[PDB]
Parts: sequence; structure tokens; C-alpha cells
Amino acid sequence: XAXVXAXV
Amino acid sequence: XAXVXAXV
DNA sequence: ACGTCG
DNA sequence: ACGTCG
Ligand SMILES: *C(=O)c1cnc2ccccc2n1
Ligand SMILES: *C(=O)c1cnc2ccccc2n1
Ligand SMILES: *C(=O)c1cnc2ccccc2n1
Ligand SMILES: *C(=O)c1cnc2ccccc2n1
Ligand SMILES: [K+]
Ligand SMILES: [Mn+2]
Ligand SMILES: [Mn+2]
Repeated sequence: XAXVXAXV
Repeated sequence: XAXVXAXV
């Protein structure tokens, strides 16, 4: 849920 | 993830 | 259940 | 020369 590299 | 030159 | 740049 | 999460 975090999106720092993916944002899922 | 680190931004030391890109910051992704 | 998700992976990234100069 | 450096790693970023709910
Ligand atoms: C987002 O909150 C979150 C938490 N755990 C994960 C595990 C695997 C893929 C994506 C996820 N996203
Ligand atoms: C994004 O591509 C990415 C990959 N690995 C991680 C590990 C821990 C926190 C955040 C991350 N983000
Ligand atoms: C950030 O933590 C991080 C780690 N590895 C990477 C590889 C390629 C592009 C960006 C990256 N960012
Ligand atoms: C920033 O543009 C950049 C390019 N190469 C690196 C190599 C190692 C650590 C940090 C770096 N930052
Ligand atoms: K982001
Ligand atoms: Mn991964
Ligand atoms: Mn690394």
C-alpha cells in the first residue's frame, strides 16, 4: 500500500 | 530509494 | 498484493 | 557515494 518504488 | 543523485 | 535511478 | 514500505 505504501508507494515509495512500487505503489500497490 | 535513497536520494544521494536520483531520488526514487 | 510490490518495485525503482542519476 | 545510495537505498525506499504499508
Ligand atoms: C501495502 O500496504 C502493502 C503491504 N504489503 C504488501 C506485500 C506485498 C505486496 C504489496 C504489499 N503492499
Ligand atoms: C520500490 O521499488 C521498493 C523496493 N523495495 C523496497 C523495500 C523496502 C521498502 C521499500 C521498497 N521499495
Ligand atoms: C532505493 O532504495 C533503490 C534501490 N535500488 C535501486 C535500483 C535501481 C534503481 C533505483 C533503485 N533505488
Ligand atoms: C546520483 O546521481 C548517483 C549516481 N551514482 C551513484 C552511485 C553510488 C551511490 C550514489 C550514486 N548517486
Ligand atoms: K513515489
Ligand atoms: Mn522486490
Ligand atoms: Mn543497492
